[PDB]
Amino acid sequence: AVQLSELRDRQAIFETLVAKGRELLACDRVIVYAFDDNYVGTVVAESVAEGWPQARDQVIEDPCFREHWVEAYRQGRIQATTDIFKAGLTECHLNQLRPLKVRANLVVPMVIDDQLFGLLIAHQASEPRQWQEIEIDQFSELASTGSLVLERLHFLEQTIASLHHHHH
Ligand SMILES: *[C@H](c1[nH]c(/C=C2\NC(=O)C(CC)=C2C)c(C)c1CCC(=O)O)c1[nH]c(C[C@H]2NC(=O)C(C)=C2[C@@H](*)C)c(C)c1CCC(=O)O
Repeated sequence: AVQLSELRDRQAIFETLVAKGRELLACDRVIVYAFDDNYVGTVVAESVAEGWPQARDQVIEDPCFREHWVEAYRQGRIQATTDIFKAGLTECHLNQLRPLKVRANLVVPMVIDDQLFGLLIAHQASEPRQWQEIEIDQFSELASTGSLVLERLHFLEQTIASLHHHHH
């Protein structure tokens, strides 16, 4: 992004993704997990039910992405875990999730111009949860559609700047 209210319409889109995301799933938390150039994630938007810890504006350094999964998620990999305490996750992984009281999560990728911008992640905090096919599909389409909008909004801004500059 080149700013100048690009970041404005972006945040509005992130907020829509998390709001409609948690509404859809009726889960406890939905966040937008954005990467930097080193693929360190930051929660830039969060919808969370009352009584649960807010994960908003939190920097979480997880190396597994840059080391293993960046390309996979770029290809549209989805990860649905019914119970995080029975998925063979290590303690270091769990310690990131416990303060957020996570019991089950659904991870779908946000791909913008063939780059893994980030992840749309949903949390169930009260108890385990088997995510249904219809839920996974709609949730993935929510993430990818939002990403496509961001993608085409950016090219639109670049086209507008280009056309105005070269105008006779
Ligand atoms: C890979 C991995 N990390 C995450 C991170 C998150 N889950 C969430 O719910 C949230 C929002 C709070 C985040 C962020 C996920 C979902 C995955 C799975 C990717 C996939 O399988 O598609 C991962 N990270 C770790 C942490 C551990 N490994 C380390 O080297 C160090 C250091 C750690 C402690 C910080 C682990 C164990 C995994 C899974 C193993 C792997 O696939 O690499």
